[PDB]
Amino acid sequence: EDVRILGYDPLASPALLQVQIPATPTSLETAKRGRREAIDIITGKDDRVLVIVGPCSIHDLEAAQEYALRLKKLSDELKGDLSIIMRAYLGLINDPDVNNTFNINKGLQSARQLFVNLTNIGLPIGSEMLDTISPQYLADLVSFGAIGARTTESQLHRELASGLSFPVGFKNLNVAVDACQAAAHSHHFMGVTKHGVAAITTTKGNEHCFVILRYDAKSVAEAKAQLPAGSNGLMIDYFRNQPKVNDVVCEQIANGENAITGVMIESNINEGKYGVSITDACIGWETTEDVLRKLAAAVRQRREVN
Amino acid sequence: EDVRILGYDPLASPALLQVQIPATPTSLETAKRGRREAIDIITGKDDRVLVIVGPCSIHDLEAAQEYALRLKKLSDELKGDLSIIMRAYLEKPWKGLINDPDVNNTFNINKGLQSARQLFVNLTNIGLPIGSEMLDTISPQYLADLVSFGAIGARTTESQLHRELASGLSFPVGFKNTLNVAVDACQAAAHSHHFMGVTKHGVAAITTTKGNEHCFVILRGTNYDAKSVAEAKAQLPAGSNGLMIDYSFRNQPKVNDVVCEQIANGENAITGVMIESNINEGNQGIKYGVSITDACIGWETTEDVLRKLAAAVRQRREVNK
Repeated sequence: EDVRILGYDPLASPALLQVQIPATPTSLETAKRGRREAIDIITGKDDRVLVIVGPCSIHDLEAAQEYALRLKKLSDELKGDLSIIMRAYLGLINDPDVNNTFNINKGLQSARQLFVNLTNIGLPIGSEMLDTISPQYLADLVSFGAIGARTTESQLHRELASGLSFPVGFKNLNVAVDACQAAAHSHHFMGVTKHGVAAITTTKGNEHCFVILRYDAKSVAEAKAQLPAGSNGLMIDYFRNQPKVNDVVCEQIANGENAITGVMIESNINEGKYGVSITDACIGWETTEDVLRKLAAAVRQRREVN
Repeated sequence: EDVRILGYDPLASPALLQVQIPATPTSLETAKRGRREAIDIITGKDDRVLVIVGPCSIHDLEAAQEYALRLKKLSDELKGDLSIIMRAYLEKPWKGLINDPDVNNTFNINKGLQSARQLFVNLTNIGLPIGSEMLDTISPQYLADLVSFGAIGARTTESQLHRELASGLSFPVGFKNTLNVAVDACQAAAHSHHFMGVTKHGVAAITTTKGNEHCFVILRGTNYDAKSVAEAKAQLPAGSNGLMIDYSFRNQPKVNDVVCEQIANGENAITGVMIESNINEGNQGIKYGVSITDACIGWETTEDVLRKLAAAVRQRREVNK
């Protein structure tokens, strides 16, 4: 045993990291607001659209900060129509520098300082949950979670989602509806606690899971058919074909389509060195701005048909 | 904020369970040798077929002991041709023996862990190697000493956490399929990874793994016919291991005839097969020796499947001469 384990390195616990990099009272309030507002949208209490938007991944804290300032300025302008959460997708925990210098403790610390800095300016954040131990380190600052399409069918991720304190999306169709259904139940599994030791976790079940379609009226009505009683609304995942997607979705929204409650957009300062993604290609700020303005107007037109 | 965590209960650490339910010397030797024989077959040092066979899941220790006794006698007679490992699957994607060993809704995971480790010790103690589906990533810390073979289910092939787990496991791991996702998993598990994981004392740490050169692809579908198998060989990169065919219920014996006809005619790329088998055939809702999850063939059909496979392997040694 352990012939293929080189070794083990000490890891600060979540509790430890929360004392070292504590959240401000503004961060904490911003994360709680972003959850309430997402929950109101995806459960239909609220008629805005939730928009998850930002960089494919984060590699640079200042770049991230600047983006976060533009988006917060825009989010102020469009808040009658759109609830906005920044994708802060973390890559950074596993290797924060590079030259393959796998300094996970420095990675958790930066990841957490990043989340605290984002939410301190009143901008709620959303993340891909990949790992099942890392959310213990960051979850107090998150308002939204996505399970990637590689892991929608993974029992561990569905258990994880069940115990999360925020809405979680699952990417496609039957696997994603079976994921939401399984996340909604109580589960019992071996998990790591705040104090960094294994224990048996019992979860309550997450009634705020929803499907992410990764777009045309015919698809969406086929998607609505499959949806059990008790469903939340659909989210649409949108490099440069994202504005075309927007147009078709915007036209459903304006014409009365109430089952589309959210969208996701990969977007950075610049399109495709400062402010450009080192993973997937994203649209740049100015195309983001116009996608969003157009979404907002369509949400307005929608209050009108209703 | 913990609003959807009802709470936490205490969990015996792996180190503690290993002291309370120690492996015997025989147990430990049987696991070692199972790895060695698997390795030799999947890497083409040995011209036997690796056969992983047994129940879809185990819910009953005594029944599994009886099956194991029958398999192990059978394995003693066919061992010039087949190398046998018993499927001892304890986690199903009822979630199985660990999560709920009383199979009601009580979730006594500490009792599960103890029954699972007692199960594995009891099987390997008679000289019969075992193999299990690795779903949870903490549970292999409890049990890995006893294991000779590991499989990653088709739902978690593309999961990064499972490819990283596989990279650190001390035994060969199969990945389920189309093929690209299984090959990419094999390739990823071959590398060194760095992740947060749980140690033997039950604390989270940063694990660094070395990479696992003994990963291979399991074809599970029809995937098993000479044309599909040639299509799989042409996807396979330079350092590839051999292919394993999953027979999965009443059709298992027809799959076996087609695979056996390939083998006996000289197909050297089929090194293993996987067979869902129990004392008695079929399944039941939540009766002795009958599966409570997927339907299995019963012992009598299994003996005959494995006798026919053994003969195809003898016949293949003939062709390669």
